[PDB]
Amino acid sequence: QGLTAGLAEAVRTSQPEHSVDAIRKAKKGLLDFTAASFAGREDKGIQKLLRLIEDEGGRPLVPIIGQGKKAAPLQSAMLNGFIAHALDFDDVHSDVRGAPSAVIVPALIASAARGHDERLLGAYIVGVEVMARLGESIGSRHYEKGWHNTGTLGAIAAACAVGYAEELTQEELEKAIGFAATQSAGMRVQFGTEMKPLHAGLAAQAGLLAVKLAQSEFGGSRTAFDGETGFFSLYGDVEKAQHTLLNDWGAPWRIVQPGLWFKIYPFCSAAHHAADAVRQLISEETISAANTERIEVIFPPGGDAALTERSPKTGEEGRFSVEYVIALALHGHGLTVEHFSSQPIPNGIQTTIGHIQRVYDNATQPAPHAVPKGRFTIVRAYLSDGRICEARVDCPKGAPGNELSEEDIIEKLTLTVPQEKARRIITAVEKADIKEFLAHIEL
Amino acid sequence: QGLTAGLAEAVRTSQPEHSVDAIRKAKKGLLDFTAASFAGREDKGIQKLLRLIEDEGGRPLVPIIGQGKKAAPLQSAMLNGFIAHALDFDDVHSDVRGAPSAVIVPALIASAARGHDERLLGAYIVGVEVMARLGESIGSRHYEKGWHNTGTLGAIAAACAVGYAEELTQEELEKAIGFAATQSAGMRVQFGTEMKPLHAGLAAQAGLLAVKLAQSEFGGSRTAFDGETGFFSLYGDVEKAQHTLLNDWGAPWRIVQPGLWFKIYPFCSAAHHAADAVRQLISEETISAANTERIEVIFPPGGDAALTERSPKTGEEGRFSVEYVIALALHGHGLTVEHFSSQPIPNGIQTTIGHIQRVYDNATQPAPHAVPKGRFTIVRAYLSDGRICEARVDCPKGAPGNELSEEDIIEKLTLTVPQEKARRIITAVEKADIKEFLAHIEL
Repeated sequence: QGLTAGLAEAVRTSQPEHSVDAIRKAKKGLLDFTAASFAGREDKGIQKLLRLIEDEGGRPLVPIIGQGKKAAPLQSAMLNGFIAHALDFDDVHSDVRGAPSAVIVPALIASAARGHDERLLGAYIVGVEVMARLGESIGSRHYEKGWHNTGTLGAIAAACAVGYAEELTQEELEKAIGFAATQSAGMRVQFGTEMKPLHAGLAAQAGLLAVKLAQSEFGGSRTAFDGETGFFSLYGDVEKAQHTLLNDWGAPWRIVQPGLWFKIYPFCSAAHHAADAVRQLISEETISAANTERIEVIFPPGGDAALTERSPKTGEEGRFSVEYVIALALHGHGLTVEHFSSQPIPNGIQTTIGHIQRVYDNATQPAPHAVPKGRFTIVRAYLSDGRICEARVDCPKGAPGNELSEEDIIEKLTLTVPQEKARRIITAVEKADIKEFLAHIEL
Repeated sequence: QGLTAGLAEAVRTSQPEHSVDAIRKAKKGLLDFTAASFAGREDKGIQKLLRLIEDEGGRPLVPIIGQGKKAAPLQSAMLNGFIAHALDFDDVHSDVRGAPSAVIVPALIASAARGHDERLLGAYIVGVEVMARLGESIGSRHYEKGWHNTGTLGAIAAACAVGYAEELTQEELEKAIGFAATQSAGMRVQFGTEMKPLHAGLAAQAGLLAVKLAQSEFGGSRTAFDGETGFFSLYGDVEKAQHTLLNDWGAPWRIVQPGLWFKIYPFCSAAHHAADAVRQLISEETISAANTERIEVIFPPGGDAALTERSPKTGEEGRFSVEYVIALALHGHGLTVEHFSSQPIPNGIQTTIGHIQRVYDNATQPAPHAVPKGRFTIVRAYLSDGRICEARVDCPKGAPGNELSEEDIIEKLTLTVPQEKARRIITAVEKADIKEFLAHIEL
């Protein structure tokens, strides 16, 4: 049995419902995805895309999250993927190195709006399983050469999730895997632009199209993962994939271990340790931009690799700047969506940014529960008369092992909607009333 | 100036309408594209795709070629690309190593149906220019590794063609090139299945979407070709592209030199030399399956690399079998569409296929006008009493240097429609009346 047949069989025969922890995590994931999508409802990229699909037309079958209208299934996957990822507020996963729920859930919403809604939660677990294993199996050179995992691995994962939901046969799933793989694309050159979140929607759409082609009895390869010209030889490390892709499937489910991380801050996950730490310092020591001479932010080597902006000019660039995150808090502002938009960063905050330096500590031992593994951040403030104070975070709030409370979840949802609406959404998800959930997310 | 800006400026400032030869060739390409699309109008894959887009819905704005209906622009590009390529009867180009008009013309038909129809012919010339230069520039490893040029280079070529048609600015076109590159995909593992022709439509669709994103002021990289993680570093040979992509732009246009090849046979171009040669022997020497003991087919080394089926079982597999092509003619059958379908090959022809062998001649010098350069085929037939006869072809009928006559083009067009219908289409194209052309090709 080759890799294509092996993944199709693993997907097809999955029993995610037997895992209480995975079902619980999928319910929390739907809620975080919803809260992230709602929080971006005013993004001006959304209306650009709405005007595009309204010019094309389509049957109003699937809700466009937070936008108060419906569109065709394939269109909704593209729109809802963009909406969920537009703010960098959506979830992350250490194996995926991408935007798992922003790809998978839009595909499943389109599927569930047309039936099989009772299989949505299991399909979500299975979709996360696939995308985590693809991220592990493709090899580190994939991302390093310039491919964007969210796009290149998201289409296959979305196709597998929808393929589970709609109970595709072994043959149909093998073909859909190949229909997704033959569309897989996405370049990291698009980072810093709204094309980066659109990759999530284009992957969801390609994966849904892959399933619809298989259900149409469209012809296709059943072995697209296999051979010298198969997906892993072409895009990654086929020898790694042969050892990792299927090993120990669903035991444990990757949505639980290492687990999805649900963000409390709308910016790069790698800055969340510093954000927690500086808020701790501000609370316990009453430091501020006025009484702080400078800041040192201490990472293990490579811990800040994703934080590519040392001198951001806009809140959007500041999503990837530990300097901006810390200065914003020091100037008394909340670490909230309104401060990470394309608007320019004020001069007062840029001045403070100039007093924040990063340093690297290869001796300090990361905590056994650190997330991601090996990660920490120490924030050290220098005060008047030579005083210093320090705070350290190893497992940020929202990461596995320091998970969001129900109150955190509803607070993320009520950024946009009233408390009673958020309560009704959570109740629908808790009871796995997917039809009611779909009706709620439209506004 | 980087490669992205260089290509965008070359495309944007092109003046193809000043080349009488390129315009004449573009008109002939439209007619061959139409003839190939019409010849495939009964293909069952078309009905699978029609049901798919009918379930999605969309505004009926653009004709589905030969299908008597209209669909939304992005849907029409997907459908019309599949239709044009479904029979392997559509054109080829030595630089592209792919299906140039099956990608470019559907994108332009969707554009022209919504305006700027008066720029379609120049845009077609420009799109062929890009796809040819992409195929020359990407390097030979691209195809060898398993990528399908039609899909991976077609999206960018379609974006540039439509970007020319719709008069995008420098910045809009730089972004559209990147929007297409970040969607570029397509795997040769799909060869032998109807997913292979769908690559042409998905590439056309991706290039049209790229232009519509740019026109919507969607944000994106303006440098997707450039640098260590740019398109050529990621998928090919950036050092080669730096030397070849923009050299001698439009002088002469690639659509003329080396030029598009319009097929007289509905199967792989690499078997056309043998098809011409065996028809010469049947005509001049009256050889037949009955009076030939066996056949030797002589290629230069590598000349038959695309003809991967030595023992085909269906007419579809026989499109890539020099043995079937020769055996079919020897049995007195026309080298026509009806003999290259998925229906099984009769036992009598399979027996003749077993008496046809390929041999390789590294010494014979290909003719200077051979198409592709360096290619020939000799067919040698063995008759009773030790007699032999031989015929050699280097430049098959329909290739540049051995071009189709006016009667040939009419004949290909009337496979499916009356003489009057084909004449109305030819007159519309000769007058560059694209609106009238679009009206006539819907049926």
